[PDB]
Amino acid sequence: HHHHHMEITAERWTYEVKDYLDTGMGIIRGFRFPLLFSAPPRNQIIAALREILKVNDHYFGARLAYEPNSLDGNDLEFQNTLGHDSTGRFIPYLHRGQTKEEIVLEDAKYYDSLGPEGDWYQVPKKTKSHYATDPYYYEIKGKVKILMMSLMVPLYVNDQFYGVAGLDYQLEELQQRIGVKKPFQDLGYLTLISPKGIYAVNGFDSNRVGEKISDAKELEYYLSKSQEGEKFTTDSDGYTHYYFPFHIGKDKRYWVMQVSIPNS
Amino acid sequence: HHHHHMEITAERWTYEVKDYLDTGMGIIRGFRFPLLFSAPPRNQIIAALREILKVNDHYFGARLAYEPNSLDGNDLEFQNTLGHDSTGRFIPYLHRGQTKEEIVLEDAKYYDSLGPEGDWYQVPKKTKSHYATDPYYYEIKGKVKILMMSLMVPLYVNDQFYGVAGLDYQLEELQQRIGVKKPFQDLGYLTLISPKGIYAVNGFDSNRVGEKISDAKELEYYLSKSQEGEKFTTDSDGYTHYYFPFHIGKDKRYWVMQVSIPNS
Ligand SMILES: [Cl-]
Ligand SMILES: [Cl-]
Repeated sequence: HHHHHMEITAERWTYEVKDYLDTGMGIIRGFRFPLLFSAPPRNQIIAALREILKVNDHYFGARLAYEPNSLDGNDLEFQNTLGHDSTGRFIPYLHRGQTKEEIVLEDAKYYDSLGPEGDWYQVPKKTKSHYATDPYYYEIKGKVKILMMSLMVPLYVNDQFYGVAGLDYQLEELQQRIGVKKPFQDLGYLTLISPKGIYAVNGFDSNRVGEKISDAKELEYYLSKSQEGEKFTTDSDGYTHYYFPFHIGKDKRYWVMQVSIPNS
Repeated sequence: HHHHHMEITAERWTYEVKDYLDTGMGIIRGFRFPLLFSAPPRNQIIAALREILKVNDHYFGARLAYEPNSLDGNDLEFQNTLGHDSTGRFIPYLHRGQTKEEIVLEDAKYYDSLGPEGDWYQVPKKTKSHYATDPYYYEIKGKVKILMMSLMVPLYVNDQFYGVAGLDYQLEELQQRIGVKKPFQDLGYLTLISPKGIYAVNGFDSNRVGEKISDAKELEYYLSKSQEGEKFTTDSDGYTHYYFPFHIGKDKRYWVMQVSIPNS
C-alpha cells in the first residue's frame, strides 16, 4: 500500500511540473502566430517581447531571431544597431536586468554556434520542430553567464523556415520553485533531468544544476530508458527513485521527472 | 492506506486536467502580445487565427473582437463584410466546419449580450481579467448550437481595453478526452465543474454536460466551498467524492475537478 501511495505521488509531481513548463511553452507557441503572417515595425515587436516579461515574472527572457531579411527585407537599414547583428538581422533579446522590474534589450547571441549555446536557434532550424533546450549558459551584458533553458518554436509556415521565438527560464528560479519542494510528507527530493541527462533542477544537491549525470553507467542507463518513454524505478541506499518521462508541448524529446523517497 | 492512495490519485487527475486547460490558455495569452502594439492588415490577422486551428486539433474555434475602431480606425470600410458587424467592427470567428480539416470564418456573435453567451466579451471588458467562461451554447452558421467553453484574454495595455482574444473547447471533445477516463484502477469517474456550478465534463452521466448541478442544496454547497479554494470531500451511496479547486491561467475564479471512487 505504501508503494502505491509513493508511485501516484511521483505521477502527481510530474503533472504539476509539466503544467508549469507547458504554460510557458504555450505562451511562446501562441506568440508566433501573428508573426507567421505579418511583419510589424521592429520597435513594436520588441515592445511585444518586453511585455511578456513585464506581466509574467516567471520568465527570465524573451527572444526572437529571423533568417537574413526574412522579416521585412530591410536588414541593411538596421546594421550595428541594438537588437541587430552587423548585417542587420533582427535578433532582439529581452531579459531581466539588475532588478526584476528592469528589462534590458540586447542582440541575441550564438544563433550561428554549433555548441550547446546555439541549440536554441540551430535545432528548430534543422528539425523544424518545437524544442525545449537542454540547460546551457548564456552570456548577457556585463560579462555575466546565466544558466537557463529556452522554450523554442520555429517561425514555420507554408513549408518555409523564417526564424525562431523563445521564452527562457533561469534555472536558479526553477530550482527555488521546484527543486526545493519535498515530494512526500515533507520528505524526499525532486530532480528534473533534460533529454541529454543534464539536471535542470536538483533537490539533492543544488550544485549539480546544469551538470550532466556524473556516473558513466548511470548516464548511459538514463539515456537508454528515458527516451523509451515509460516510467521506471531504481533503488539506492536510503531511497526509492521514480523516473517519469514526459513531453513539453509538441516537442517529441522526453524530459524526466525524478521523485526520490526515503525507504523509512 | 487506501484513502491516501485515492486522495493523491484525485490530485494527480487535477494537475493533468489543469495542464490541458493551461496549455490552451497559454496559447491565447501569447497570441495577444503582438496585437497589443501592432495593427496588421485584417486579412493577415484572420490567417493567424486560422493557423492556430490548422495545427492544433484540440481546439474548436479562435476568436478576436475589437472595440469600435480600436484596431485601425477603419471600421467604416469593412461594414457588412464577413468577420464584421454592420458598423465594421473587427470580430473574426474561425471555427471547425463539416470536417475538422475545414475552417470557417464568420462574425463573432453576442459580444453585446448580457446573457451567458456574451460572457466571453463582457466579462473581460468589465473586469480587465483573463477569463475561462462557464459552458455556454454558441450558434454557428447553419443554425447549429455548439456547447463550448472559451478561454479569453483582454487586449489590455497602457491601462486601456481594446478587445478580447479567445480559444474555444467544444465540450463534446472534452467529454471524450477527459469525461470518459477512469480515475482509479479502471473504476470511478471524473467530473469538471465550472465556477457557477455547470458541468464541463461528466463521467457519471454525459447528458449533464452543460447543465447546472441539479439539486438545490448541493449547488448551494458547491458554490460556497468551491470558491474558498481548499480541497473537500463528500460521501454518497457507493462513492467517496474528492473536490479539488484550481485556477486556469491567471483567472482568479476556481474550477473544480471532481474525482469519484467506489467504496468497494
Ligand atoms: Cl502550436
Ligand atoms: Cl500573460
